[PDB]
Amino acid sequence: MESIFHEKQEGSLCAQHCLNNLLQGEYFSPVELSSIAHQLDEEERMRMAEGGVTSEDYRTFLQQPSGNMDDSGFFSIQVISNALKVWGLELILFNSPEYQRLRIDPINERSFICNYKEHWFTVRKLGKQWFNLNSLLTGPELISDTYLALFLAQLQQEGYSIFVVKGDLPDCEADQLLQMIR
Repeated sequence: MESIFHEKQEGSLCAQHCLNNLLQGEYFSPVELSSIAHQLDEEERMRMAEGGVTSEDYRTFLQQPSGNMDDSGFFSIQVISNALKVWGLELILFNSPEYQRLRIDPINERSFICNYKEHWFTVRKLGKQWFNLNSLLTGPELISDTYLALFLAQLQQEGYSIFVVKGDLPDCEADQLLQMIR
């Protein structure tokens, strides 16, 4: 419980708190989140350029806030999906036809965040256990191995879009020193 690096958010910057927690630490900032948000625009842009552009359609798409943030609060999941992808991570949905009932041990993962409509909740593994880190979370909220399977199940039954970050994360000392809990 000693070295839990949780970036305590005060404000609306949910992309910031979500990612600065998700990556096991502070790696992104508001403007930078808008910069990565822009990479969706240009990535989908190139994606369309790979096949699916008449002529004006290209511009008719670019005249859009494609991931581009204005309200620094209701960031859409794409910002965590891409921000990890640019770091060498993958992001799966936990409500996918298969992924929802394929039996992925949440406790086995390294990190996954959930989004209720527009609101983020960060779930990161530290040590042998997992911690909830929310926008207005006073910090780390403990979640036992089994209570994790409980957390996730409640999410899908409550209306949470959960997202399982897959890959190698920037491991912080928190994971090493979470062998001590309460």
